[PDB]
Amino acid sequence: CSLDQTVAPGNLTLCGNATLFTTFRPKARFIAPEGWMNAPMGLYQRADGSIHAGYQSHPKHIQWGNISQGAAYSSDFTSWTDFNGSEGYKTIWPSQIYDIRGVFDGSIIKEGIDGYPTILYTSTSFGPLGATLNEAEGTETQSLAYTTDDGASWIKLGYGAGQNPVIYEWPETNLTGFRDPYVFQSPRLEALLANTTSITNATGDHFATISGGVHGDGARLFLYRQHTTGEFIKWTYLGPLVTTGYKESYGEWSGNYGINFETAGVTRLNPAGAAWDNGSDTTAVDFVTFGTEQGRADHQNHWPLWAAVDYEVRDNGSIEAVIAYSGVQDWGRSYAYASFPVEGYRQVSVGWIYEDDDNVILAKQFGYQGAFTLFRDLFVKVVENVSPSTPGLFEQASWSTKNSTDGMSVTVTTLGQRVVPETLAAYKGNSTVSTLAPVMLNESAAAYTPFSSQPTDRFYALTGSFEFGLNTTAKAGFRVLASEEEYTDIWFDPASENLTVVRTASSLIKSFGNDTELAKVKLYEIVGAESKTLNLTVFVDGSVIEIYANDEVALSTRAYPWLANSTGAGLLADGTTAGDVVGVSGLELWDGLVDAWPARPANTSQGLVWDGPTAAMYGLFAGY
Amino acid sequence: CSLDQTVAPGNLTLCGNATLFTTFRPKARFIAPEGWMNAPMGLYQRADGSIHAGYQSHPKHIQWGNISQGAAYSSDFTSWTDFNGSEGYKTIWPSQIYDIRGVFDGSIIKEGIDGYPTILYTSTSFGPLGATLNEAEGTETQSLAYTTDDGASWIKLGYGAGQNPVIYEWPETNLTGFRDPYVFQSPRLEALLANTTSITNATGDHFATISGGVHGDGARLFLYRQHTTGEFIKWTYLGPLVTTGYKESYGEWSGNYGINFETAGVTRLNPAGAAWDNGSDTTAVDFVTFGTEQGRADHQNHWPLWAAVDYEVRDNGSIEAVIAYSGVQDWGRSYAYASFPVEGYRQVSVGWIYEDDDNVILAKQFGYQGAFTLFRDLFVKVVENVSPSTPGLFEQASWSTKNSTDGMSVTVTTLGQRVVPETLAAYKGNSTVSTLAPVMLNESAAAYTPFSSQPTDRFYALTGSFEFGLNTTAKAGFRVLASEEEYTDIWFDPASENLTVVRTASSLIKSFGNDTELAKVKLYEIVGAESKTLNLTVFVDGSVIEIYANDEVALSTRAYPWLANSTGAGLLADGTTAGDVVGVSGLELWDGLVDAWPARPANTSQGLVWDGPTAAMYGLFAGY
Ligand SMILES: *[C@@H]1O[C@H](CO)[C@@H](O[C@@H]2O[C@H](CO)[C@@H](O[C@@H]3O[C@H](CO[C@H]4O[C@H](CO[C@H]5O[C@H](CO)[C@@H](O)[C@H](O)[C@@H]5O[C@H]5O[C@H](CO)[C@@H](O)[C@H](O)[C@@H]5O)[C@@H](O)[C@H](O[C@H]5O[C@H](CO)[C@@H](O)[C@H](O)[C@@H]5O)[C@@H]4O)[C@@H](O)[C@H](O[C@H]4O[C@H](CO)[C@@H](O)[C@H](O)[C@@H]4O[C@H]4O[C@H](CO)[C@@H](O)[C@H](O)[C@@H]4O)[C@@H]3O)[C@H](O)[C@H]2NC(C)=O)[C@H](O)[C@H]1NC(C)=O
Ligand SMILES: *[C@@H]1O[C@H](CO)[C@@H](O[C@@H]2O[C@H](CO)[C@@H](O[C@@H]3O[C@H](CO[C@H]4O[C@H](CO[C@H]5O[C@H](CO)[C@@H](O)[C@H](O)[C@@H]5O[C@H]5O[C@H](CO)[C@@H](O)[C@H](O)[C@@H]5O)[C@@H](O)[C@H](O[C@H]5O[C@H](CO)[C@@H](O)[C@H](O)[C@@H]5O)[C@@H]4O)[C@@H](O)[C@H](O[C@H]4O[C@H](CO)[C@@H](O)[C@H](O)[C@@H]4O[C@H]4O[C@H](CO)[C@@H](O)[C@H](O)[C@@H]4O)[C@@H]3O)[C@H](O)[C@H]2NC(C)=O)[C@H](O)[C@H]1NC(C)=O
Ligand SMILES: *[C@@H]1O[C@H](CO)[C@@H](O[C@@H]2O[C@H](CO)[C@@H](O[C@@H]3O[C@H](CO[C@H]4O[C@H](CO)[C@@H](O)[C@H](O[C@H]5O[C@H](CO)[C@@H](O)[C@H](O)[C@@H]5O)[C@@H]4O)[C@@H](O)[C@H](O[C@H]4O[C@H](CO)[C@@H](O)[C@H](O)[C@@H]4O)[C@@H]3O)[C@H](O)[C@H]2NC(C)=O)[C@H](O)[C@H]1NC(C)=O
Ligand SMILES: *[C@@H]1O[C@H](CO)[C@@H](O[C@@H]2O[C@H](CO)[C@@H](O[C@@H]3O[C@H](CO[C@H]4O[C@H](CO)[C@@H](O)[C@H](O[C@H]5O[C@H](CO)[C@@H](O)[C@H](O)[C@@H]5O)[C@@H]4O)[C@@H](O)[C@H](O[C@H]4O[C@H](CO)[C@@H](O)[C@H](O)[C@@H]4O)[C@@H]3O)[C@H](O)[C@H]2NC(C)=O)[C@H](O)[C@H]1NC(C)=O
Ligand SMILES: OC[C@H]1O[C@@](CO)(OC[C@H]2O[C@H](O[C@]3(CO)O[C@H](CO)[C@@H](O)[C@@H]3O)[C@H](O)[C@@H](O)[C@@H]2O)[C@@H](O)[C@@H]1O
Ligand SMILES: OC[C@H]1O[C@@](CO)(OC[C@H]2O[C@H](O[C@]3(CO)O[C@H](CO)[C@@H](O)[C@@H]3O)[C@H](O)[C@@H](O)[C@@H]2O)[C@@H](O)[C@@H]1O
Ligand SMILES: *[C@@H]1O[C@H](CO)[C@@H](O)[C@H](O)[C@H]1NC(C)=O
Ligand SMILES: *[C@@H]1O[C@H](CO)[C@@H](O)[C@H](O)[C@H]1NC(C)=O
Ligand SMILES: *[C@@H]1O[C@H](CO)[C@@H](O)[C@H](O)[C@H]1NC(C)=O
Ligand SMILES: *[C@@H]1O[C@H](CO)[C@@H](O)[C@H](O)[C@H]1NC(C)=O
Ligand SMILES: *[C@@H]1O[C@H](CO)[C@@H](O)[C@H](O)[C@H]1NC(C)=O
Ligand SMILES: *[C@@H]1O[C@H](CO)[C@@H](O)[C@H](O)[C@H]1NC(C)=O
Ligand SMILES: *[C@@H]1O[C@H](CO)[C@@H](O)[C@H](O)[C@H]1NC(C)=O
Ligand SMILES: *[C@@H]1O[C@H](CO)[C@@H](O)[C@H](O)[C@H]1NC(C)=O
Ligand SMILES: *[C@@H]1O[C@H](CO)[C@@H](O)[C@H](O)[C@H]1NC(C)=O
Ligand SMILES: *[C@@H]1O[C@H](CO)[C@@H](O)[C@H](O)[C@H]1NC(C)=O
Ligand SMILES: *[C@@H]1O[C@H](CO)[C@@H](O)[C@H](O)[C@H]1NC(C)=O
Ligand SMILES: *[C@@H]1O[C@H](CO)[C@@H](O)[C@H](O)[C@H]1NC(C)=O
Ligand SMILES: *[C@@H]1O[C@H](CO)[C@@H](O)[C@H](O)[C@H]1NC(C)=O
Ligand SMILES: *[C@@H]1O[C@H](CO)[C@@H](O)[C@H](O)[C@H]1NC(C)=O
Ligand SMILES: *[C@@H]1O[C@H](CO)[C@@H](O)[C@H](O)[C@H]1NC(C)=O
Repeated sequence: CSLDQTVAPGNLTLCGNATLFTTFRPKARFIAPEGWMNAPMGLYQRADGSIHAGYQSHPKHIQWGNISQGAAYSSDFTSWTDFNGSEGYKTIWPSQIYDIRGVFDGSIIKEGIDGYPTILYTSTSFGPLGATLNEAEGTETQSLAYTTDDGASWIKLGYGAGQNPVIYEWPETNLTGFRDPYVFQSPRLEALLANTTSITNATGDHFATISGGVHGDGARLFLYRQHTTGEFIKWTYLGPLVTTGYKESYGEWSGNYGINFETAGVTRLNPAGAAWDNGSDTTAVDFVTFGTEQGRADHQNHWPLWAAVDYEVRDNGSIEAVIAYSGVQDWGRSYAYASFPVEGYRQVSVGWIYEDDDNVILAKQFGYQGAFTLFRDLFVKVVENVSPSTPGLFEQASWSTKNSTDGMSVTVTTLGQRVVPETLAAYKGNSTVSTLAPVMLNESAAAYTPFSSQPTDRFYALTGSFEFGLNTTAKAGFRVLASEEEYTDIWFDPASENLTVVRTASSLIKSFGNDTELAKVKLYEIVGAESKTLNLTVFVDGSVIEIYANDEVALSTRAYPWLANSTGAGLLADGTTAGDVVGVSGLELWDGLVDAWPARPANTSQGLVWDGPTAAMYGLFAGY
Repeated sequence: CSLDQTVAPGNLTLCGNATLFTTFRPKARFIAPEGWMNAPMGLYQRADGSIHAGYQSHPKHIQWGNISQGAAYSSDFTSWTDFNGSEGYKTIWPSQIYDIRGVFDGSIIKEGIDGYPTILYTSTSFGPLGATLNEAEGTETQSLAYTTDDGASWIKLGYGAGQNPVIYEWPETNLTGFRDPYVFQSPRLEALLANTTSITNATGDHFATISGGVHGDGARLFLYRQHTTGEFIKWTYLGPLVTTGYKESYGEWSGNYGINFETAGVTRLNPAGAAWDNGSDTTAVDFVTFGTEQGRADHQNHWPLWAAVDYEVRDNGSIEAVIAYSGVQDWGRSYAYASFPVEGYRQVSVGWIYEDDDNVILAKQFGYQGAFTLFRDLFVKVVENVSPSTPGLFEQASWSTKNSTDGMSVTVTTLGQRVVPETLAAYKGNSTVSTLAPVMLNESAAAYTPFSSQPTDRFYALTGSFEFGLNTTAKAGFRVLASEEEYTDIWFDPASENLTVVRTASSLIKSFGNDTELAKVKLYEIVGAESKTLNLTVFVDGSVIEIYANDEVALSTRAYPWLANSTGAGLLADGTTAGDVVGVSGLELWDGLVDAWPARPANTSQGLVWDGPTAAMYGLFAGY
C-alpha cells in the first residue's frame, strides 16, 4: 500500500484500516467522527437557540448495525461540537428487548414528558424486517425517551403496559414497514378536524405520521393524533394520510413512489419559510416529504421526494392528503431527508449523502461511511410573470400554474430549497474569495476553460449565472476536482432540460461509482425576456459534490480522484458558436470553506472491529 | 375476597395481587424479596468468608421472563442480606444483543479477569430455545462478567471478536440445549490429562462443563478446558464427559436420564467433605450432579440426579465419565441444584423448590413464586458392618458395596447430604426447643398422636429415630401442618422401602397439587442388629416441607392449608401391634426457627406488572 498521490493508484485494497481516512473526507459539513452513519434524526432547536442534530450511527464499523443515535450541536448549522458521554458521541443505543435490534429514526416533541424535549423513535426487535420480507407486528414499534440535560443523555420510559413501546399495533395488515415517526404541531390539521373530534376522541396538539406501505399495494403514510394534550402515551390512529400505488410514478419530474415510504415528514410553508396559520394564509401550501424504496433501478433503489397536497376530511375524522403536484428533493446519492422548525418562521431540511462504493471495496480503508447534506431552508418558491410559451409549462408536474386574468402571464409555484444563510455567510467569510470576470462562451470557447483563480484543495464553492438563448442547443457548466487525468463535469443542456454530472473520468480508482447523475431543471422563461437563466451553486467538500440550481433543484454526488492535483475548476462549453452564445456572469470561487469540526483532529478514527462469528448467527448485522 | 382463616376458604382467585403474600410464605430460608425466582446461580464464598448467592429472578412478575441474577449475601448460610443497587436486588440483567433474551445460569471463577471474581453464564438471544424445539446455534452462548465490588455489580466484557460471548460454537450438531456452564478446578482431571496436552494444547487450571444433549439420542455433558492459565477468553472443547441414552433409566433408585441435562456440576468428595487430591486419596469419589428433563411424567418433567463416575482418558485427550452408580439428589418438587466449594474442605449444594400451583391459579395472589432448599454439605457417606442379608443390597443401584475379606460384612458407599451445621445450630438456638419422651408405637397407638408440645406457627423442625423390626410390615412417621380438617402425612413403609408424603388432605384449597410424593430409602442393616433405623428430620417453613433421611435422602414438597390452626404435628402409626412394634426416640421439636431476612419487612411486595401486548408479539416471555 502506497499513499503516493503523485503517481497512479496501486491496489488500495491492500491498505490497512482507516489509512485513507483523510484522503477523500469532507471537512466543511456535518459528519460523524468515524465509522458508519446514515439518516439524520432527533433534530430540534434547543432552548438556547442552538441546533441539536442526531444521526443513525454505528461507530468502529463501516456497515450498518446496532444502530444508535450519535449527536452533536451547533449555534449556526455550520460549526459543530460532538457530545461526549459514557458512550462517546452516542446518546441513545439499543438496550431493551423492544429496541435491541436498533434505535431507528425518531423526531422531537419539544415540550414532552415533564416538559422536557422528548423523542418518539422506532424501537426494533427481532424478526424479518424489510419491505421485501415478511415482517410481523412487534418487530417495529415506537417508543419514547426524554432528556433532562439538553440532549447529553436520554431516559427511556420503562418497558411494559401503559409505557414503552407506546405504539405497537399495526393499523392495517401486511405492512411493508412501520417506522420513522414524525411528530409535529399543526393549527391547519387541528382546524380541519375540530368538527370530528367526537368521532375519534383525539384532541391533542401533536400529530405523528408513521411511514410504511402494504404488500403488493404501494406505500402509505399513516396519521396519528395525540389523544390528549399534555399526555404522551396514547396516540390515536386516524387513517392513511398519503396512499400511492405499487411503483406508481407521477412522471419524469417526480421520481417513483415505490412500494414503501421512509423518513416521511409533514410541513406547511409560504414564500417566506414556515407557515403556522390554520388555513387562513392563502399563500401557504401543505407539503409532505418522503423517501420511497424499490421504485428505482440504481441509487440504492431510493428516491427522496416531496409533494404539495390538499387536505380533505374523511367522515371517520381522518385526513386524506391528495397530491396536487410532486417533485424530487435531491436527484443524486442522498436520502432520508428530515425537516424541523427553526425560530423566525423557518423549516430546515437536511439529508444523508451515502458513499459511491456499493460493493464495499474501500470502506475499511476509509474507516467511515457517510455524511450529511448541507442544511436547507424550505419555502414556497414563487416565480412571477412567467411566459406561457415556456416549454412544457402546463404539464404542472412538480409545480403549479395560475394564469393572469388576461392570460398573457403565469405565476409558477413550487417547493424552494436554499442553503441556510448562516452556512453561506460562514463559508464565504472564511474562504479566500475570488470574484471572476464574466465570460462569453462562443465559437472561441475551449471545451474546458480553467478559472483565472484556482482552488488550493478539495474544499470550495462555485457560483455562476448561465444566460442561454431561448432556442439554444449549447451546453455549459462547471468542471470540478480537475487535473489533466481526473475531473468531474457538471453540464446543463437547456434543450433536453437535463442537468448532468458526468463521472467517467472522476477517478483513476475504478471501484467507485461512475454513472452519470441526472436532474430535470425547468427554466421558467420570463415575459419579455430574450434569454433564460440557470443560477448554479456548487459545493466541493472532500468527495462530496453538492449542486443547487435556482433555489429549487438539488443534486448531491460523490467523486474520489486519487491525484493530489485533481482540485482544479473552470467552465465547460459544448456547441457554443458565434450565433449560439452562453453568457456567464456572477462568477465566484470560495476557496477553503469552514472547518466544521474545529475541536476534532484530522484523524478521528478509533480503529475498526469485527463482531465475530455470532454476527452471522444472529443474522441482524453484517458485523463489520 | 375474605382472608378469614378461621372459616373455609372462599374463591381466592377474586383476591387482589399479593393479598396472600404472607399466608404461605417461607420465613427461615433463602427466598427473593418478591416475584418469580428459579435456579440458584453465581454461588461463591467471598474473600471475607461470607457466601454470595445469586438466583434466576423476574421481579414484579409471577412467571419467568427477562431472566436476571438477583443476589444476596450471608456469613452463615442462614441469615441473609439483599444487595441494593440501581436495579434493586438485581446484579446482572439482559442488556446486550447476546444476552437480551435472558441471563441464564452461570458459575464463578474466583480468580478471573484481572484477579476479580468472574462469572461464566449462559447469554441467550432470539430463536426457538428448548429441548423439544428446533434450537439453532447462537441462541445460547456463554459470556463473562467480573465484579470489582464483591458482587454489588458486574461488568460484562464487550460484545465482539475475541470478547463476549466467549463460547458460541456448538461442539456437536442438533443440540437439545447448550447452557449452564459450571467452572471448576480439578487436580484430578489435570493429572489424568497431563500426558495428552500436546494433542489439545489446553493447559489451563479451570475446566467447564456445558449441559445439553442431542436430538433423538439422549443427554450430554460437554467438557471444556481453559486453554491457558490466567487467560479467560479461550476455552477448548475436549469431548463429551457424560453421555446417556434417550430416556434411559438406571432403575427405580435412579430416576430417568431424560433427553437433555440442565445445571450439571462436577465435584470430588471423600467422607469428610470436598476432596482436592489428584487421585491419590483412595477414599475419594468423583461425582456429577445434573438435572434431566422429559424423563418424568410429573414434577414439571424434571429429575435432579447425581452419579458417581470413574474417569477414563480418551486417545484424543478428553475424558469419559463412566457412571458407576446413580442416584437422586431430591425426590420432590425441587430442581436446579448447584454446588460450590467452601473453606474447610466442604462442597455445599443448594437447589430451587418450585410451588405446587402449576396452573397458575393463585400465583398473582401470592405475589411471588419459588424458594431455595436448605444449603447442604455433600460428602461420601460410608456405612460399615452392613449385613449381607440387607434386602436388595447387591443391586448396587445408588450405592457401591465392598465385601470384607471373610464375606460376613459389607462396606456401603453412597452420596451423603446433610443440612449445613451453621443452619442447624442457628435454627435450634433461636427456637423454643421441646425434647420429647420416647414413644413405643404398638397395639395401643392411635393413627395420629399429637406431640406433647405443639408448634405455634408454620415454622418448625422435627427430628426422630424410628426403630423397626427387620421383618416389620408396620408404617410410621410424622404428621405436620395439622388441624382436624387439614394435614400432611409423612410415612415410611420399610416393607416397600418407600417414604411417602400423602397430601390428599394438605389443604381445603383445591387448586394446589395433592399428588403423593415418594422417595426410596435403603435401610442398611447392621451385622448383629435385631432392628433397622430411620433417622428423619423435617423442616416446615411456610408452605415448604423439607425432609431428610439418614443424611442421604432428601424430599422437598409443598402444602398450603388455609386454616390458621393447621400448624400441629405428631406421630403416625399404621399396622403397629403388640408384636410389630416401632420404637421412636431422639424426638425433638424446634418451634420458630430463624428469621432468615431480618432487614426485610413481612410484606416485601412491590406489586405486579404486565408487559403489555408486545409480550405475545415477541413470544419470549409470558408477560406477567
Ligand atoms: C429487564 O430488566 C432490566 C433491568 O432491571 C429492565 O431495565 C430497567 O427497567 C427499569 C424499569 O423500567 C428502569 O428503571 C427506570 O429508571 C429510570 C432512570 O433511568 C436512568 O437512570 C438509571 C439509574 O440511574 C443511576 O444509576 C446508574 C448506574 O449506576 C448511574 O449511571 C447513574 O449515574 C445513576 O446513578 C445514581 O443513582 C443510583 C441509584 O439509582 C445511585 O446508586 C448512584 O450513587 C447515583 O446517585 C440508569 O440505570 C438508566 O440507564 C439505563 O437506561 C438508559 C435509557 O433510559 C440506557 O441508555 C442505559 O444504557 C441504561 O440501560 C437511566 O439513565 C427512572 O426514571 C424510572 O423511574 C420512574 O418510573 C417508575 C415507573 O414508571 C416509577 O416507579 C418511579 O417513581 C419513577 O417515576 C417518577 O419519575 C419520573 C421523572 O423523574 C416521572 O416522569 C414519573 O411520573 C414519576 O414521578 C425507573 O426507575 C431501568 O432504568 C432499566 N435498567 C436498565 C439497565 O436497562 C428491563 O426493562 C427488563 N426488560 C424486560 C423485557 O422486562
Ligand atoms: C450497541 O451499542 C452499545 C452502546 O454503545 C454497546 O454497549 C456498550 O459496549 C461498550 C464496548 O464493549 C461498553 O464499554 C465498556 O465499558 C466498560 C465499563 O462498563 C461499566 O461502566 C460503564 C460506564 O461507566 C460509567 O457511566 C455510567 C453511565 O453514566 C455510570 O453509571 C457509572 O457510574 C460510570 O460513570 C463514571 O464514568 C463516566 C464516563 O464513562 C463519567 O461520565 C461519570 O462522571 C462517572 O465518573 C457502564 O455504562 C456499564 O454499564 C453497562 O454495562 C453493564 C454490564 O457491564 C450493564 O449492567 C449496564 O446496564 C450497562 O448496560 C458498566 O457498568 C469498560 O470497562 C470497557 O473498557 C475497556 O475495554 C475496552 C475494549 O476491550 C478497552 O478499550 C478499554 O481500555 C477498557 O479495557 C481496560 O480496562 C479493563 C479493566 O478496567 C481491563 O480488563 C482491560 O484489559 C483494559 O486495561 C468498555 O468501555 C459499554 O459499557 C456498553 N454500554 C452499554 C450501555 O451497554 C453494545 O455492545 C452495542 N451492541 C452491539 C451488538 O454492537
Ligand atoms: C395486578 O397484577 C397485574 C400483573 O399481572 C397488573 O396488570 C394486569 O395484568 C394482567 C395480566 O396478569 C392483564 O391482563 C391481560 O389483559 C389483556 C387485555 O387488557 C386490556 O383490557 C384491560 C381491562 O380493562 C385493561 O386494563 C388493559 O389496560 C392496560 O394495558 C394497556 C396496554 O394494552 C395500557 O394502555 C393501559 O394503560 C393498561 O396498562 C388492556 O387495555 C388480556 O388480553 C389478557 O388476556 C389473556 O389472559 C386472560 C387471563 O388468563 C385470558 O382470559 C385471555 O384469554 C388471554 O390469554 C390479560 O387478561 C391486565 O391487562 C393488566 N392490567 C393493567 C396493566 O392495568 C394489575 O394492574 C395488577 N393490579 C393492581 C391493582 O395493581
Ligand atoms: C481492521 O478492521 C477489522 C474490522 O472490519 C478488524 O477485524 C477483522 O475484521 C474482519 C472483517 O472486516 C474479519 O474477517 C473475517 O474473518 C473470518 C475468519 O476469521 C478467523 O481467522 C482470522 C485470520 O487469521 C483471525 O484473525 C480471526 O480471529 C479473530 O476472531 C476470533 C473469533 O472468531 C477471535 O477469537 C480472535 O481473537 C480474533 O478476534 C478468526 O479466527 C472470516 O470467516 C470472514 O470471512 C467472510 O468475509 C470474507 C471477506 O469479505 C470472505 O472472503 C468470506 O467468504 C466471508 O464472507 C472474515 O474474513 C477478521 O477476522 C477480523 N480480525 C480480527 C478480529 O482480528 C481488524 O482487526 C482491523 N485491523 C487492525 C490491524 O486493527
Ligand atoms: O442503510 C440501511 C440499512 O439498514 C437495514 C437493516 O435491515 O435495513 C433497515 C432499513 O434501513 C434504512 O432505513 C432508514 C432510512 O434509510 O434508516 C433508518 C435505519 O437506520 C430507518 O429508520 C430509516 O427508514 C433503509 O432505507 C431501509 O430500506 C432498510 O430496511 C439494511 O438492510 C440497510 O442496508
Ligand atoms: O422455569 C423455566 C422457564 O424458562 C423457559 C423459557 O423458555 O425455558 C428456559 C429453560 O428454563 C429452565 O432451565 C433452567 C433450570 O431449570 O433455568 C435457567 C433459566 O432460568 C437455565 O439456565 C436452567 O437450565 C427449564 O428447566 C428449561 O427446561 C427451560 O427450557 C420456560 O419455558 C420455562 O418455564
Ligand atoms: C498532476 O499530477 C500528475 C501526476 O502527478 C501529472 O502528470 C500532471 O502533469 C499534473 N498536473 C495536471 C494539471 O494534470
Ligand atoms: C488514523 O487513525 C487510525 C487509528 O489510530 C490509524 O489506524 C490509521 O492508520 C490513521 N490513518 C491516517 C491516515 O493517519
Ligand atoms: C378511516 O377511513 C379510511 C378510509 O376508508 C380508512 O383507511 C381508515 O382506516 C379509517 N380509520 C379508522 C378505521 O380508524
Ligand atoms: C392559461 O393560459 C393559457 C395561455 O393563455 C391557456 O392556454 C389556458 O387555457 C389558460 N387556462 C385557464 C384556466 O384559463
Ligand atoms: C467563519 O465560520 C465561523 C463558523 O461557522 C463563523 O462563526 C464565522 O462568522 C466565520 N467568519 C467570517 C464570516 O468571517
Ligand atoms: C467571444 O468570446 C471571447 C472570450 O469570452 C471574447 O473575447 C469575445 O469578445 C467574444 N466575442 C464576441 C463577438 O463577443
Ligand atoms: C434527458 O433526460 C431524460 C430523463 O428524464 C432522458 O430520457 C433523455 O434521454 C435525456 N436527454 C438528453 C439529450 O440528455
Ligand atoms: C381449627 O379451626 C377450625 C375452624 O376455625 C375448627 O373447626 C377446629 O375445631 C379447630 N381446631 C382443630 C384442632 O381442628
Ligand atoms: C403487600 O404489599 C402489596 C404492595 O404494596 C399490596 O398490594 C398487598 O395488598 C399487600 N399484602 C398484604 C397481605 O399486606
Ligand atoms: C439438524 O442439524 C442440521 C445442521 O447440522 C440442521 O440443518 C437441521 O435443521 C437440524 N435439525 C433437524 C430437525 O434436522
Ligand atoms: C474426542 O473423542 C470423543 C469420542 O469419540 C468425541 O466425542 C469428541 O468429539 C472428540 N473430541 C474432539 C473432536 O474434540
Ligand atoms: C460378596 O458377599 C456376598 C455374601 O458373602 C457374596 O454373595 C458375593 O459373592 C461376594 N462378592 C465377592 C466379589 O466376593
Ligand atoms: C440465631 O440465628 C442467628 C442467625 O443465623 C445466629 O447467628 C445466632 O447464633 C442464632 N442464635 C443462637 C444459636 O442462639
Ligand atoms: C405400648 O405403648 C404404650 C404407649 O407408648 C406404652 O404405654 C406401653 O408401655 C407399650 N406396651 C409395652 C408392652 O411396651
Ligand atoms: C413403592 O414404590 C414403588 C416405586 O418405586 C412403587 O411401584 C410401589 O407400588 C410402592 N409400593 C408401596 C406398597 O407403596
